[PDB]
Amino acid sequence: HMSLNTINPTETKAWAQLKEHFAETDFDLKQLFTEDKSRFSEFSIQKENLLFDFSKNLVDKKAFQLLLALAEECHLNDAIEKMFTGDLINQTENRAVLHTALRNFGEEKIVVNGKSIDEDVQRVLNQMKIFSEKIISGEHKGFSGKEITDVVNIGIGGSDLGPVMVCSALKHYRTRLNTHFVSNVDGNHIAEVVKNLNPETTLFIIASKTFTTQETMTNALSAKEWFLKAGKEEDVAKHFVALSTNIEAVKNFGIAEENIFEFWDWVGGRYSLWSAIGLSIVLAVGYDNFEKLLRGAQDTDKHFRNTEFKNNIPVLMGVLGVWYRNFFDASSYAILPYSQYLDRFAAYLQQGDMESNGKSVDRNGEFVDYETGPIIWGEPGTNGQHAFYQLIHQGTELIPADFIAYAKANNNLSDHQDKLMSNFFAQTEALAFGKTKEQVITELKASGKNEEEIAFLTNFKTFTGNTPTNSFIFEELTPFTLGQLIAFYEHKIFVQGVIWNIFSFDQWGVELGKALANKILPELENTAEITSHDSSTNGLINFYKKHK
Ligand SMILES: O=P(O)(O)OC[C@H]1O[C@H](O)[C@H](O)[C@@H](O)[C@@H]1O
Repeated sequence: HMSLNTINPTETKAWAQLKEHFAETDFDLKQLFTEDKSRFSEFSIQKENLLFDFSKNLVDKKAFQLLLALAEECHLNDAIEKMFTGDLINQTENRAVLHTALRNFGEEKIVVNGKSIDEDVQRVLNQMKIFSEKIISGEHKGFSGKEITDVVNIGIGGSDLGPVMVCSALKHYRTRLNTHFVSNVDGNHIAEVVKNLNPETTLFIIASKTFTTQETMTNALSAKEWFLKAGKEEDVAKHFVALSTNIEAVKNFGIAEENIFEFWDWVGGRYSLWSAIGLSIVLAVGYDNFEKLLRGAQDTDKHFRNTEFKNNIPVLMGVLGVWYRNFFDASSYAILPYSQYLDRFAAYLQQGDMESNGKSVDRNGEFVDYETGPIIWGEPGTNGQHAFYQLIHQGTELIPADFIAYAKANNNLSDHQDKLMSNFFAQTEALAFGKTKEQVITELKASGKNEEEIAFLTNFKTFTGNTPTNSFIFEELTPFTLGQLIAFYEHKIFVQGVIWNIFSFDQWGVELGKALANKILPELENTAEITSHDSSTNGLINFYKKHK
């Protein structure tokens, strides 16, 4: 069952010479730079208002061209077109993978089961546009005749993370509407969210692709019950909308068909904010800004699709991460956005990347014996510098990172941006080159320490450097540039998926937790000593019954 080609990466001629080049070459950033005054010019891409500098990576020309060779030898070009043109590359679920079509604005006709999809895509977009104008303008009144003031999106993972992150990121572009985000099945979540809300002016969005997810549906029914303390059941259709592929199950909720915002099974959850799932974003910043978001993604789309690999930003991002993950044995990749607007960006890439490539079986049905998806993590700068950058600078862990920044602040205050930016430049410079023993002894003598102090202290103040980083400079955080930046990583994950020879678009690994939880749920509701599992699950459960 093959669509995408199934070339095992550890078998290519490129992987061989990469294994050989790594084995016989020290990659010392300070060296690579001292040897070559043009290193930055050679190892960066300046696409219009965007600088992607990959020169602080642990690569020389040879490793660089060999990693390009590997993507070519894994037939990456073939894979790109299979995705964009709608081949059923999600083979285990027999699905196409067409989040790119969600933002192509009808410039391409993609056919799925003999059906052009762009009519469908633009219909829902225009549907989100007309709906949202009526909420924002205040033409769409709640049941007592008041304007909606508050929008509560309800969903989990793919139905939560993207709307959260984007709305958080584009807070400068906000409408009048307040947005709120219920996700956890923990009832304290919706309880705290609605606590100061008014059901006369609150609009609920039930985002669930399947519309069967336990967390979402429980939150939906709590939102309904909460709403029904003030409203009538015939009023549900005025305050509840749904974003799903499951129009039948939605309609049973009391949500009107007209307010079902459809998307499709070739839109993965973690790639869905571009679709109907983006509606909370539509209401949060208006549709014009949402189109600007989809346009930024399409520009990355076009760039990834047509640009030769040496100049292809997501391809470089992808092959560089394979380098660190499989050759430098690095288990993690840090995501360090120097902007408080990107406070939920690392969290979003956690699902997009790790749920996509957290696999250990190849497209052939075979267990892999090489590492696949890494651990994605981070916090914004400069905040991270005061949490975990100590470990990056001086721990035992090799942690490659992406440092993401903007030349311009949407809110420019005194010297804030230049100070922010001064850290952005310094931390990748410090991570790359460190500070040597002689550099340390010099600062210590100048500090007036006696040789005994100097002796004891030198190693604790040394930085061996040699942490690799990518640096992104966009000009300004807008919907467009955010659309670019998200789609860069989307295509990073695709690239790495193609090379690693896995399926980036299924998620069979969630099923066992779901099943075991369905067995335990009724067990917690009765009053019996539970003995049906292992001794730990038995103990945890019975302890909970005595203290619930
Ligand atoms: O959108 P839903 O159908 O409610 O699914 C929400 C999430 O749950 C799934 O089990 C997976 O964890 C994600 O791929 C998905 O985004």
